[PDB]
Amino acid sequence: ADKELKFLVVDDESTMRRIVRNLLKELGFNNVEEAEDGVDALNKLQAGGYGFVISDWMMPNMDGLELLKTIRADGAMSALPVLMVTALAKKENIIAAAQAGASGYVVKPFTAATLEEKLNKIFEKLGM
Ligand code: BEF
Ligand SMILES: [Mn+2]
Repeated sequence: ADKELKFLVVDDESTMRRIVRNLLKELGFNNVEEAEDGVDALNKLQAGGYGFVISDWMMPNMDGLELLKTIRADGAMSALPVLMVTALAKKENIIAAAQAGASGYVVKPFTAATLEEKLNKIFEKLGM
């Protein structure tokens, strides 16, 4: 994918945002911004330019499922890639996110290889 693709990395824990940003950097993606919850995320998204969202689920203010649903329903960003990265591992969590339009889903804790694999699966699905 285009190494200038702009990522938004959303999680309420700075440690996990830092993991994901550093992993993206290794993969060659440096156009990366962070958000602390779904509301913060939507403010950045409204500012424009983003081409990929990686998001946690459990967050205050607006959780990641609500964030995914909002993005998918919004005519300006309905096809935005959204990779869910969450500790939630139950099949019913995975179903809810998948049905809501998740582009992919990674369970925490995850390896560097898993993130790269699941990112590439999305790129290839979307022809990026
Ligand atoms: F808080 Be996340 F869903 F890991
Ligand atoms: Mn969280």
